[PDB]
Amino acid sequence: GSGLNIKENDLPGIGKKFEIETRSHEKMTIIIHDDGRREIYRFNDRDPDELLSNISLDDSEARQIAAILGG
Amino acid sequence: GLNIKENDLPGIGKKFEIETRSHEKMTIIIHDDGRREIYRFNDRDPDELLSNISLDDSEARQIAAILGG
Repeated sequence: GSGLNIKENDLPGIGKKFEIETRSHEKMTIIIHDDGRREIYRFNDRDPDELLSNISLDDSEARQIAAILGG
Repeated sequence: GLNIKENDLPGIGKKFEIETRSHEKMTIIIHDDGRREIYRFNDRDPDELLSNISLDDSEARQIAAILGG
């Protein structure tokens, strides 16, 4: 329902996957690869089968975007 | 490479336009009241919005924690 929901899954030997549902009921998946790569996926609010957008960031880029996003 | 342009929106907040090394583009608006709005655009078409998301201050900080480790 409401509130922020974050589901974390280990991808053995690969990295970590975070599935996020926001208070606005929007959905995003973040994959953090062991090598540093971050992948963000944005899906249709009501259709998990439809990818709206995706972006790949290296570790340094993800950190800089994080700095902007957070505080 | 990575390019970031920061502008003030007077009386509203701040705007960051970001171009990545993968040549993907995003705009982040940070409102004074704490709202974050994120806009994703077509790499070659600035007038086509791919996706957008609204986060409160709490959410933005949590997601930032995940992204930046």
